[PDB]
Amino acid sequence: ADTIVAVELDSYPNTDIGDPNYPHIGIDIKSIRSKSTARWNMQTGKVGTVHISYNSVAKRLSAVVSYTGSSSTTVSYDVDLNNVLPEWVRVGLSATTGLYKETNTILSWSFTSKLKTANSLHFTFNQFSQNPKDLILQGDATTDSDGNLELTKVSSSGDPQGNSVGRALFYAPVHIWEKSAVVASFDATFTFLIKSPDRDPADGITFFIANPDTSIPSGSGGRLLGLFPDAN
Amino acid sequence: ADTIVAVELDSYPNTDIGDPNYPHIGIDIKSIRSKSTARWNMQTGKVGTVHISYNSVAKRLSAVVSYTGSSSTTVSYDVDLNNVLPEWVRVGLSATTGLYKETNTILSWSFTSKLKTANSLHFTFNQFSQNPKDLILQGDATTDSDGNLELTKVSSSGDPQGNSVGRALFYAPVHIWEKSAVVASFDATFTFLIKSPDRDPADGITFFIANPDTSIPSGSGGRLLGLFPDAN
Amino acid sequence: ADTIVAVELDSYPNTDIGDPNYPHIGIDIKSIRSKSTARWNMQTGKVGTVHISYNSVAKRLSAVVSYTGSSSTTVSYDVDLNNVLPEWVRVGLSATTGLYKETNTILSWSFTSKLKTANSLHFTFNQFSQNPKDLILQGDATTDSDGNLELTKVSSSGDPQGNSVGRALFYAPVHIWEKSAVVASFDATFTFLIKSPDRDPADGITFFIANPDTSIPSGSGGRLLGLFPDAN
Amino acid sequence: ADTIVAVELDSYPNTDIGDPNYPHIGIDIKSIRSKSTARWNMQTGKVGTVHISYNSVAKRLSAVVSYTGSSSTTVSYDVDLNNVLPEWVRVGLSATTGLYKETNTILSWSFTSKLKTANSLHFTFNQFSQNPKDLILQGDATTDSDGNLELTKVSSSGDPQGNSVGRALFYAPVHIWEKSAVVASFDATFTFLIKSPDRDPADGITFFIANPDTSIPSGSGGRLLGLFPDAN
Ligand SMILES: [Ca+2]
Ligand SMILES: [Ca+2]
Ligand SMILES: [Ca+2]
Ligand SMILES: [Ca+2]
Ligand SMILES: [Mn+2]
Ligand SMILES: [Mn+2]
Ligand SMILES: [Mn+2]
Ligand SMILES: [Mn+2]
Repeated sequence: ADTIVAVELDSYPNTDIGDPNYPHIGIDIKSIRSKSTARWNMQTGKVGTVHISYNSVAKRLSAVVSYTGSSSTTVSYDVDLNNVLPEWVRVGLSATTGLYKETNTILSWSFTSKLKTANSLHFTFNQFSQNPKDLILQGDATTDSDGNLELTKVSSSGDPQGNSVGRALFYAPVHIWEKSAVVASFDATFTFLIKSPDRDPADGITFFIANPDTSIPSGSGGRLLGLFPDAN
Repeated sequence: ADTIVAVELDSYPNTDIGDPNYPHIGIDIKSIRSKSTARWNMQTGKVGTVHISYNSVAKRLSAVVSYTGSSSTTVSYDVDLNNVLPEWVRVGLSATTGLYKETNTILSWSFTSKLKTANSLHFTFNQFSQNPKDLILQGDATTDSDGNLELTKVSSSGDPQGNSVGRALFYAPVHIWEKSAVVASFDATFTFLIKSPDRDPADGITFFIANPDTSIPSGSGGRLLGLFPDAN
Repeated sequence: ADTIVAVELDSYPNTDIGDPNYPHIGIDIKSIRSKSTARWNMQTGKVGTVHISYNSVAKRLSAVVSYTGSSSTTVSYDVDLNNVLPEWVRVGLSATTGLYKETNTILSWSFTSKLKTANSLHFTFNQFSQNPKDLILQGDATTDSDGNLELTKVSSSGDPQGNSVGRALFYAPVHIWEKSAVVASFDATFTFLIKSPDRDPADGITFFIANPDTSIPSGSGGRLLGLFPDAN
Repeated sequence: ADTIVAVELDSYPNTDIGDPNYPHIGIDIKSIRSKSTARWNMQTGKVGTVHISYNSVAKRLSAVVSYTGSSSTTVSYDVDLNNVLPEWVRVGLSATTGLYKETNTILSWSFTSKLKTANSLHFTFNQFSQNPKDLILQGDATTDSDGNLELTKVSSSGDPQGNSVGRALFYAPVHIWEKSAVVASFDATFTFLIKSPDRDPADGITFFIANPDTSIPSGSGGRLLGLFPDAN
């Protein structure tokens, strides 16, 4: 299958597949069952920001999610990503809706990769354009007239549709390690707007890192965040 | 055909196609016949650096080439690149050898694009890896065991071959304008090592900007720098 | 006196000192009497953005001012700033009110300087803190509880006071040229919020570059933008 | 006294003050007695590179030192620097010689600080100029005709002098935390050239972070790296 590293913002607790019993952020290493989680005071209708970082000396993947005027949620996991991921990857965003639903609106996304053997890649998208040729849009992901990326289906009136799955991948492969590297790092930031008519919105949004040829696995909708074919 | 904007470092004067009678740098707008040139005191066997910039408010494309301990050469051309190039492009490097020849060794290459509607793309390659998945290598272009990019053919003993043509394009398309942009800019830097057994090395090296689907035109070897199918 | 290069956003036309008869942006080289102006459709109560750039090869200082949903204003002036400014400078923002007045609220400010002999300096302030130790606040300039920089006096109810003058300078000197430079460039961005009770707000806001020891000249209030001791 | 966080490159083992019995790199938190060390295969006469990073979510300060063709040395220490350092700091480099000596030549230094409440500061010095107005040079630190920073005394023939102490601080204070920060990070890189006539060169080189008003403590020469007044 694919090889996935993800930071999930998991709005829907699926205790049946190992979620804790609250919305949470999680570090996912080759499984939906997060290796580390933290409770997330999800706020619908408010714009949130997520920052993710890692460097290969610290071997600590971390993420922080916050909204204006609120406490941040943090999560960290000790991991050498070179033992998990291939040396060339694609970076992406994923989101899913299920029976319950939510918008998974990305307003901005930026990413920096460094590889000192200092090789680097940086992109920053604040306005997504109507046909973004440096993104590979998969499933239901589209950009809208407001210049936002809609990971999952929303109606023209701005209402989220159920059972949607969408991903956006930066077009260029990212070099995250190599045999002569002294140190590799990456940082990602996105802002996101989750709105929902539902008391329990579902399912979540991720930033992820995959084999470059990654595509939405069959059976990966809802709780699997468009990342994993099963909940192992 | 393709649409090309290039900064050439033209080592070989081909007065028959409008070159001035000396090595020169040039700004090429949809033609090998540079819209502006400056005389270049080409130094073989020394590492040189080229910096190219443009922003859409100034509407002035410029370049500077220097070596340590030497005078720099500068060239500028007033041009609104949105009247020349499509809004999505690829950026690349090209080089050619002819009957006379030279290495067209790139040691480092970096590029930054900005589009404020602040969207950006930045890459920097200081060590080119043995299979660079974020470059599209065309013609004879390869990376070598020293972690350099060889635009044109060199033997294992490091001797340049004649009648070579090679290009390297950054894999991701670059968004250089759009209908809602307030200002777009880009900057590129490369370092290069031209060595030659010849008293008149040929042919030259370029940084270029093209339609994303660009490929080496038929008939584009030698003086045409792997950019143009003819010398119109 | 000081040596000043500025981009003015001049809201108040003072035809008596050479202003054109409308709000305008201007490039000021050692004089309030702009070397180049463009008409500015000033919009009070809307957040605007200014981008300024220059590089030493192009020798073209330019600026663009825009608001969301509106046309941008651009201005350019051909100038070699090394013939104007010393090699070490400070960068700053200035603003003034007169009998008529306006807020000169800066919400964000960023600046990048490059000097390839690639030496660089970059700062970005999105939230100004209550005591910003990397700024030299002069005259009435203060930061407020919203994390904005108030160049000129505003009451706690948010009303602009008249006859105010304030400047904010980045604490560290900036190296903009030197004897061995091949190319020097800089870019600045700020966002600003000008609100006014007045049908003709006054006086304006600038980004400026000065001798490092610059201070508000005596007699520099109002139309002189806290930059110049007179209108020569 | 001062408050110091440092990454030391400690060439001289002073087992009497807690050094391990080999050259080593170390993370120093308010004491010369490193909280974490790693053995360093110091190579004199070869240019080395050090990268240091930290972010406040991971709470892990790390460093890596390498030379071309050699193994890197890494060291990490878990620490929340906001519990150690004040919110405003200066960043600097220090080096000392003793009875035994070494050059402490810095060829390049760069630093990036981020504070997302995304405020940032970045500098990069590849060529140090003859009078660097954005550095505060303390003790014997000077820049030389090659455009390098000599932290400790070297003769015009390039021979290191003994019992030297010098530091270079970036002129502007750096904001590393504040009450509303969601995440703060920093990265530093320097390259360095340690040459010595001695079989056991002394004493070492550091990157450090201090209260902004930091100055070379009395009694801080040699093993104390110009950082600490004693070896507690
Ligand atoms: Ca879930
Ligand atoms: Ca030619
Ligand atoms: Ca005026
Ligand atoms: Ca020691
Ligand atoms: Mn989960
Ligand atoms: Mn030519
Ligand atoms: Mn004016
Ligand atoms: Mn030690």
